[PDB]
Amino acid sequence: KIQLNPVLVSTDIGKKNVAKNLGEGNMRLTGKLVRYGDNLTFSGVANAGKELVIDVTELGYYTLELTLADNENIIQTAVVNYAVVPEIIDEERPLDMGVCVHPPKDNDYSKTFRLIRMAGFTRIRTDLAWEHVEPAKGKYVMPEHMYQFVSASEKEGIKPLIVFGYANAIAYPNGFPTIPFPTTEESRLGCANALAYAVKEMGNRVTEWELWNEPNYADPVKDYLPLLKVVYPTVKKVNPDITLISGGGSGAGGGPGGAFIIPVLDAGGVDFQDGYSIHPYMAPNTPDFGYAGTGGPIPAVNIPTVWPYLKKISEENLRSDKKELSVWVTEIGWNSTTNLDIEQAAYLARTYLLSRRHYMSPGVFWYDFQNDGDTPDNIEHNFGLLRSDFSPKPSYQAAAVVASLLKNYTFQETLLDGVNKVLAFGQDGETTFYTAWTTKAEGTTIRVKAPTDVDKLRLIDWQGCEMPLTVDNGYLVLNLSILPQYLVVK
Repeated sequence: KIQLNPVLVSTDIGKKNVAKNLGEGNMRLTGKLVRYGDNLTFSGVANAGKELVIDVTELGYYTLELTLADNENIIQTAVVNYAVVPEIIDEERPLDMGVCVHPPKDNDYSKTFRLIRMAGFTRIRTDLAWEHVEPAKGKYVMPEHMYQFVSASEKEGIKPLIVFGYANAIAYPNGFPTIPFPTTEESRLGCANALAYAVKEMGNRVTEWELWNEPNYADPVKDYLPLLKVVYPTVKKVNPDITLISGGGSGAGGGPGGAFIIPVLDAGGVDFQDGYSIHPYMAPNTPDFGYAGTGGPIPAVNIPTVWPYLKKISEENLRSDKKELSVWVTEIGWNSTTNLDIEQAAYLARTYLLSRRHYMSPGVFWYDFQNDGDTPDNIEHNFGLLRSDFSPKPSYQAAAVVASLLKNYTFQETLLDGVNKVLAFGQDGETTFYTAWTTKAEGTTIRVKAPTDVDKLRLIDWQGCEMPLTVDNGYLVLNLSILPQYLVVK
């Protein structure tokens, strides 16, 4: 047998314990780590019973080719991926990077959250069923998976966000006459007190609570706002410090044109939330240009249009106490069924780079962390950063690298816009890095005038791999791809 390391991700360069030889006698286990793009290869050998360790001198997303053999008789082979990612300091992780996390299949929360940590995320989103919290009318319980999620988040320094909902027909069988959403006075009260119990129990271990996941069936004004008017005061009395989040990514296209919030504001409902959420899926299109929507306040549904548009709405339609409603991007993602793996990676990095550029949301949550299954032509089984066997996809590498560069730097300047992008980010007025990419699939070359001195610049690609600079008479010659590259200062 060939025993793979359960963790196929490792921070920094160095010795990587990828696998173990479980053979006998003269069976040698050879391993090759081959980097994406340029095929930088690292080799190692392990005899029967020994650990296979390979010296990795550069960062990258690697293909791991394993071969067990006696002399010239190939007994067993294996192929997986291995992500050698940059190490990120705890306090320097992006506070706006989140990821949607379903329960692990192997029930190993520490392993999954170690993998979430090395991707650079500081937030996670997961479900909580009303059904599971209130199994009978008026009687409450906190499910085991909730304690597992929250404690595992605290060990890795992650703020969990919890989406509460789905219909509890067992407790309140008369509560859902028209739709799977509480429309009776009794069931609204039951929902409010059920969430209020959950908020009390967790306290400030969970400061972000999202009311219902994608209530498209529920009308904003006639169905949702009545429920919200009971839930908001019931929950905030129990814990004033939380952010109660409405919408649940409901409305046309998941709400990027304001399909949930605008009806609620026009009906005088602004005070009954601390914020709302959107699910602005643009797949399979780029986050740069997105798609032409039917909801007509905005030219196209993309990050550069949607982010400033919803910022304006929140700025111009304040609460009674003049607090601004926060906008939470509780799901956004692309899948490997309708995009290439490398497109998914490129669009992940571009989402967070463009999100920070037009900074407005305190939490942009990638859907989702792990592939929900193995079926290639099922889109819902291919949104992951990891595969079902915990093997990292290229999007994992892109997340770790983009997290390590972004940190909590604020947007400085647009050097170039349109088909090609060159953007500057930084700290307290000084630029710390530049990012550059092209929307053109085939790639392009551009010449950017050296904004800092050449000896004060390092060029990093999407992967963490360092490249030399090409200087043509005071201009940096950049070979742009869909995958962003980065020019770091000092």
